[PDB]
Amino acid sequence: ADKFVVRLPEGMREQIAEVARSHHRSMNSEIIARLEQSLLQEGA
Amino acid sequence: TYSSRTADKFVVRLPEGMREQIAEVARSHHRSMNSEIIARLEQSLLQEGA
Amino acid sequence: TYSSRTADKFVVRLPEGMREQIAEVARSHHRSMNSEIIARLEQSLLQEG
Amino acid sequence: ADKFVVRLPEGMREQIAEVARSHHRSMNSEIIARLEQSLLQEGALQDN
DNA sequence: ACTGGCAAAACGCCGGCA
DNA sequence: TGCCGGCGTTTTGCCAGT
Repeated sequence: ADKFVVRLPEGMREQIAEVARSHHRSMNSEIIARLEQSLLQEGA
Repeated sequence: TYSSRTADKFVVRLPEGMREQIAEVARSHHRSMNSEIIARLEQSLLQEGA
Repeated sequence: TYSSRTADKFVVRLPEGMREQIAEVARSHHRSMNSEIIARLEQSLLQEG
Repeated sequence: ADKFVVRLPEGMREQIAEVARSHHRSMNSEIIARLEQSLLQEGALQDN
C-alpha cells in the first residue's frame, strides 16, 4: 500500500492522537476514516 | 519557529486507489495534496467540536 | 511545456482592502492567493456557461 | 490601488478576455467584478 | 504592460529512526 | 505503528528590466 507523509499544522499532531485512543483505533486508522467520510460528503 | 521543515510529519498509509481519489479532489479545489488532507481533517475535527 | 514559471501573468490592480480580504479567505481555505483567485474566477466562469 | 500578479492556467487569459469583451469592460475590471461577487457570495454564508 | 527570474516557502518523498 | 532530517523539486509573491 502506498503512503503519503503529511506535514501537519501546529495543533493537529496531538489533537489527532487524542481522538484515536478515544475511538480505540490507531492514528492512521483515524485519519483514513475521517478522510473517507470527507470524500463521501462530496458525493452529495 | 514553525516552518514547513519544522512541521509535524505523519505517514498516512492509504488504501488502494484512495490516493488517486484525493488527487482528483485536490486538483479541482486548486490546492496541494497536503493542504487537501489538512483542510478535510480540520473540517472533520470541527464538526465533532460543534 | 506549461509549468508555474511559464504561466501567463496578469497584474491585477485591486481596490481598497481586497488584498487582505483575499489572503484571509485564502488561508481559510488552505490555498495560495494565486490558487485562491484562480479558483473563484474559474467557478465564476463556468457558472456563466 | 495595489497590484498583485496572477499566474493564470492555460486557457484562462483568452477565456477572461472574451467575457470582458462581452461585458464591455477592462480585463482587470472583469476580474475584479468577478472576484468581488465571489467574495460576498460566500461571505453571505452567515447561516446559509 | 509584460515577463525572466529571485529568494523564500511549500511539496513530495525518501530512508532512516524509535 | 509512530517519528523526522533533509534531498530535490515546484510554487508563490513580487519585483526590476525591457
